[PDB]
Amino acid sequence: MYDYLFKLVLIGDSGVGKSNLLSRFTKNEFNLEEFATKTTKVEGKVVKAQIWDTTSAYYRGAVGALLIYDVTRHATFENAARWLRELRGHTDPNIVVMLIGNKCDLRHLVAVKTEEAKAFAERESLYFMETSALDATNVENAFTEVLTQIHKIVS
Ligand SMILES: Nc1nc2c(ncn2[C@@H]2O[C@H](COP(=O)(O)OP(=O)(O)O)[C@@H](O)[C@H]2O)c(=O)[nH]1
Ligand SMILES: [Mg+2]
Repeated sequence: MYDYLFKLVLIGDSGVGKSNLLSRFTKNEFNLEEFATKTTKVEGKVVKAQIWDTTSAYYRGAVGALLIYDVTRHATFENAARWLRELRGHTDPNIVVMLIGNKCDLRHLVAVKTEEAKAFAERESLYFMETSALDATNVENAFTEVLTQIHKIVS
């Protein structure tokens, strides 16, 4: 069956691409108009990720999280702070967190610049990569580095 059942959660404001980050990783499908499962071999061991996407029951058990904002809407990145506050009051301290700037294929509507976000993420000690669920930029290995950082910690 599997070796680990890693629970991940997805948080972000309305319409930053959470649902499509989930369907792009789990199903390779992107919808131009809740918990998903994938199983992958992280460092030999089979891992079955249960990936939640929108309250105690939401967070509890989560070994990992992806804080997602929308590159073209600066207000959704400002709210990464209130989100990080809610996350940390509900999960184990040593949860793997990755700041995610999605819709990075809208290169000319970027309202949140990378070094801005790389600065906040290093202050709050997060991992960070910009993604596109539309054309699958960095979707896969983002999830596989969250799940690989978690496997690092549990051994
Ligand atoms: N350009 C672009 N648009 C995206 C991307 N991901 C999601 N969207 C758009 O965001 C809208 C809804 O995103 P959704 O995943 O439902 O938002 P959620 O509420 O955060 O889950 C859809 O019309 C998508 O076209 C992306 O990677 N690139
Ligand atoms: Mg959603």
